[PDB]
Amino acid sequence: NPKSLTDPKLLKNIPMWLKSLRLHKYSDALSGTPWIELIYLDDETLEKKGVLALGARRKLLKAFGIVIDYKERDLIDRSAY
RNA sequence: GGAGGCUCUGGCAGCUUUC
Repeated sequence: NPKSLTDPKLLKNIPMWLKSLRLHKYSDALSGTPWIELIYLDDETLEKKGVLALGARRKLLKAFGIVIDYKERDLIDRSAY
């Protein structure tokens, strides 16, 4: 879902970004922190913070991996930051 | 086959009571 996941407006709004994934369940906890630093969180940190669901950690890990890949590629519009 | 329930493994998932 790179069309909406890579969208800078969605990335700028962590809540909407989570709503796009459909895991808003963690949006109440993950929100409040930018995806730029959030992508730097490890699975153990995410587990310690919350989102115990391993599946959610796996999907979120893959999504964050793709986001990190896009961030490394730099194909994201500077509008994101 | 129909229906209800529970675990997250995050879905046309598994287990299970029942007709």
